[PDB]
Amino acid sequence: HGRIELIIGPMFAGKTTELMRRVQRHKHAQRSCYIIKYTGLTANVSVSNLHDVGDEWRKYDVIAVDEGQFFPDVAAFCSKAADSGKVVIVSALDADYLQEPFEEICLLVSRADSVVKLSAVCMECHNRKASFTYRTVKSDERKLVGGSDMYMSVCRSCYETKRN
Amino acid sequence: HGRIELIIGPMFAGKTTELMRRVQRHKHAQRSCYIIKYTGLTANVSVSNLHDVGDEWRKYDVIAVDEGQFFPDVAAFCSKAADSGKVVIVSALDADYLQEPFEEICLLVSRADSVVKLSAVCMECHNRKASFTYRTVKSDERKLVGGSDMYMSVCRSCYETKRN
Amino acid sequence: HGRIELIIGPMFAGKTTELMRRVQRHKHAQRSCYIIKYTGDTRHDQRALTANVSVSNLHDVGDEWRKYDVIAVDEGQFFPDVAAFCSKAADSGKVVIVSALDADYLQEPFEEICLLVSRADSVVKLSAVCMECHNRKASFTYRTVKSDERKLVGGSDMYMSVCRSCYETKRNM
Amino acid sequence: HGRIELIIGPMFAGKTTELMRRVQRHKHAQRSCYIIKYTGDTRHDQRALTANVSVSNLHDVGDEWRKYDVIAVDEGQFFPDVAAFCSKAADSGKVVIVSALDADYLQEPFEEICLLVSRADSVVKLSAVCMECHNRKASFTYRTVKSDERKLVGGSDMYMSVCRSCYETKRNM
Ligand SMILES: Cc1cn([C@H]2C[C@H](O)[C@@H](CO)O2)c(=O)[nH]c1=O
Ligand SMILES: Cc1cn([C@H]2C[C@H](O)[C@@H](CO)O2)c(=O)[nH]c1=O
Ligand SMILES: Cc1cn([C@H]2C[C@H](O)[C@@H](CO)O2)c(=O)[nH]c1=O
Ligand SMILES: Cc1cn([C@H]2C[C@H](O)[C@@H](CO)O2)c(=O)[nH]c1=O
Ligand SMILES: [Zn+2]
Ligand SMILES: [Zn+2]
Ligand SMILES: [Zn+2]
Ligand SMILES: [Zn+2]
Repeated sequence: HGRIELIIGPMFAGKTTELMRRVQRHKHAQRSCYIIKYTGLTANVSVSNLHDVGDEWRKYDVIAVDEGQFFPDVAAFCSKAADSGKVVIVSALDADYLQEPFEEICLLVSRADSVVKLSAVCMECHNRKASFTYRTVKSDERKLVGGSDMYMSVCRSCYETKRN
Repeated sequence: HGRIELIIGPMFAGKTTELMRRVQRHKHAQRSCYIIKYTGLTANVSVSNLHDVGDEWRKYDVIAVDEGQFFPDVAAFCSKAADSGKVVIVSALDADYLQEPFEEICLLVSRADSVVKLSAVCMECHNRKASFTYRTVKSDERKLVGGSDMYMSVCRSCYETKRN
Repeated sequence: HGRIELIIGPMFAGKTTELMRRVQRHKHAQRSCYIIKYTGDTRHDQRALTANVSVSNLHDVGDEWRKYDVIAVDEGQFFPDVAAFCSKAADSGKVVIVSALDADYLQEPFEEICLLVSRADSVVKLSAVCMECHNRKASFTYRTVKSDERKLVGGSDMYMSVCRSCYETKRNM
Repeated sequence: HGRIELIIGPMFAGKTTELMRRVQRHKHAQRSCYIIKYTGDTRHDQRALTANVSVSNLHDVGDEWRKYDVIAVDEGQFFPDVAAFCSKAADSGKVVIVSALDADYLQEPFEEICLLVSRADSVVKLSAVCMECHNRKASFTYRTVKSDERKLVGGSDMYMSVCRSCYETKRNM
């Protein structure tokens, strides 16, 4: 019946591209896919609690959740949908800019049938796989929406070096 | 220094999306990428022999070749470029519609640092991973350019069943 | 230089075998490899093919780990300080390879292995085959004896790996 | 129902260990597993943990394979009829798992394993660690003794796995 697939890794690793790659595969076989985006055959939605999707997700074979770390109830949602027979596919950061985990994505790891962690390329040294996201601006808000001028994906030693 | 990464699998598996996912990762780290398409920071090209790229590829860190099975000299090209220090990334069909291999992509398998085979979803039964491409029109031309109205990706047993 | 590779999944998924596969690769290239096992864990021991030690926490290895290129930690969920140990060692240039359960018998995470996920360069989650229905990939471990101790050391005499629906079916009974 | 899983890569990459990891998973779910080895291949034998046989070609197994859920073929490149055997068995509903070299010591493909790639549901290529430089992933096998026999049975006494540039450097010498 149902399942949970989780795609994790730092920023700039292509997690969302991989999520969509997987959604597209299902669409070619005539499966209905519902894509849930965050904001503070097919159907799309931008939302801020998974509670706000209501029961719309039940009309679909495949449910995809992007930026899963922004949703506070994501693990319970995914479990409920997978228990109802859906293929659920989630892309999320596993770690925040302090290399500390998103507790809800932890729960997903433990509930997932598959977990892939993608890597990026180090934006500091340009020579190594990157597994970490470095926040290049001062802020102690955990959630801070932004791109390459506020964050960069780095290798282990560039992360240490830049922590000075 | 250099390497060869190969992405194989049947049609509708998202091989090209995965190739581009990888190219994008490199671009975020300021690496130059040259993309070579078939037709009968960045640069694109449509060509029919890899001979026709000349030595343009030497100006790039990363070389990507799409639809590799259409190029008759692809293995030697990839080896030459990887021996010169390039990251080479190739997407190709491993098997033709008769489940017979493309001999040049065989050579690549043996020369590659990494080989991933993606799956599609079965377009006949809609219930299983698909690893094969079934040609739905009569033709005994090996090369026959087309989409879902001429081909479908199928699972092992749907391929047998449809072979009647 | 250094890195953390994590292998997770339920019981019966071959996590230790994958660990030892990776160690052997390094050994062919003449790299020094140290395997750290948990002293309480009782289960051919492939882990006797290089330098190794049995401890109850990682503090008791002392600084012996510094003498190696590669450090492998088996049954990582048993060690209370595993994340920090791994990070210290990977910061000193070691290739650190850890096998661990990500989830306990209640599908609740081991918090220390959660930290490792976030610190790891590589994370693979292996599957088992459902030992109840025999027809599906299994991602969960089901405890088949009555005990509410979170830690309870054992094998197929006390646990089985199951698919998502077999885990539900068996919990309701 | 049936499938073909292929594990390729150079020597010292742990292909047989991965094969036996997969067999063990199936065994925990009580599935019948048969391991077919090559009679000429001399190299703890994990492959003695289920039903097994040593043959020179696959024809000599006869129909014994039909009694199993899972068939594993080790050193597939030695068998002249391996592709057809695998396809026959996978068409009868078996999970067939093959480990093999994809490339010989000259980086030239084993044609029969090429056919398997095209017939396989899953293909993984494992790497080794470069046994010359000790600093890079290795995807090639280098023969360290003089012999132009394509088939020459041996281990680290006759071969080493190497990265792309170490293979060039050593060929020029
Ligand atoms: C690493 C990190 C990223 N982000 C954001 C930046 C982007 O908008 C988004 C990454 O997709 O999440 C945070 O909010 N906090 C963090 O700690
Ligand atoms: C399976 C198969 C696909 N193709 C084509 C169809 C598409 O144009 C392309 C797949 O990208 O290759 C062939 O030319 N021959 C074949 O046997
Ligand atoms: C799933 C699970 C296993 N175990 C034990 C059984 C084994 O000895 C070890 C896993 O190999 O962990 C626990 O102690 N708690 C649990 O929740
Ligand atoms: C690379 C290579 C290995 N071998 C042998 C050595 C081993 O006995 C077996 C690989 O495990 O294959 C060959 O016979 N020819 C070759 O080209
Ligand atoms: Zn770096
Ligand atoms: Zn089908
Ligand atoms: Zn089950
Ligand atoms: Zn080397």
